[PDB]
Amino acid sequence: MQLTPTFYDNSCPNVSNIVRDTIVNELRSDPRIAASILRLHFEDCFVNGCDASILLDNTTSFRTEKDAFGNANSARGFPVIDRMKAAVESACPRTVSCADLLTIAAQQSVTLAGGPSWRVPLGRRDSLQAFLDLANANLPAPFFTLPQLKDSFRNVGLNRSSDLVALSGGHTFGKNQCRFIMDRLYNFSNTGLPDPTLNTTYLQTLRGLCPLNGNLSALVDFDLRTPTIFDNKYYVNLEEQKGLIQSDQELFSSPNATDTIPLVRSFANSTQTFFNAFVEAMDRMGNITPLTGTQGQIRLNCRVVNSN
Ligand code: HEM
Ligand SMILES: O=C(NO)c1ccccc1
Ligand SMILES: [Ca+2]
Ligand SMILES: [Ca+2]
Repeated sequence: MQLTPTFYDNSCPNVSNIVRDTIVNELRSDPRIAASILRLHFEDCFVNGCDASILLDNTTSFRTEKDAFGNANSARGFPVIDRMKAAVESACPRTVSCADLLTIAAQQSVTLAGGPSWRVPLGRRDSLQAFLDLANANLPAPFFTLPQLKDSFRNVGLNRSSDLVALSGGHTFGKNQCRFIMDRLYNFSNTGLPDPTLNTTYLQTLRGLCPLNGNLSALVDFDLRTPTIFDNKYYVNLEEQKGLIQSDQELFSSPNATDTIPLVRSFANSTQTFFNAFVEAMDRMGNITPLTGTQGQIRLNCRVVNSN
């Protein structure tokens, strides 16, 4: 069955607004919630498709993807998802899936943060289990080379250059832990020297935030220009060698960036072009092997599988 943005138009016409209201309220106390939620959707989609598998807690028949490298002590916003689900279950009992709810949340988070607005295709259902081993192998790492980032995306069906470059724009807001850039700052690639593609003046600033013996969990803004605004500032930074993580700067400085550089240049000088590409990439990502029809279920509680 094909996903459609009109899926809940009759069964729960107000799910969108309920989701938005929840985020709007949380934003007051947590300015970063919008970035965390968009990332939860991405982490979900890349492991067995967008089926809300990342939301499941540990059970005795399978381990949680929340423990996966990249997710453990990194992913967040779960109790917020719990709140959205409860509000929606009240208005529309057993109607909206966690997988679809997380998809709308990601979209509203982008819009609320100043990004484009669009109706995401819906109709996805929830998985009956989590896949930790798959997560540990399918999620791209910050130390990946351009070709490795490409293999990683092609692996789940996103075999276009615009997919990698456009979705990477998700790093236009949010934070990153010092621990993930330490090598770029003090000993890159076992050379005892910092990454040569890192702006030297910016390297000073970064070394100040992430001292060699400091707190590895200290957070740093992904986008030094507009840290919380969803815009194309992320691509401008790359052009100045100010991409925060290796996988970031590689889109512009890697010797394999022949096909990505033109897209960086383009997105950096046109918000409309970037937003179009982002919406198109997002919908494509939201379409990775989804459960539909009778497959999977509609979780009452996103943290656990329905007993029946
Ligand atoms: C190209 C491969 C990618 C790599 C290697 C990667 C790596 C990372 C890393 C290292 C962090 C920080 C983790 C932490 O400090 O706890 C992170 C955070 C984040 N990523 Fe990515 N990422 C990738 C793709 C994406 C995509 C496609 C999106 C989705 C649009 C995305 C959205 C985000 C957001 C918004 C955050 C910050 C979340 C928060 O502040 O809570 N990432 N990513
Ligand atoms: O966000 C990640 N993958 O999408 C990630 C983050 C840190 C380490 C490994 C992977
Ligand atoms: Ca999943
Ligand atoms: Ca920004």
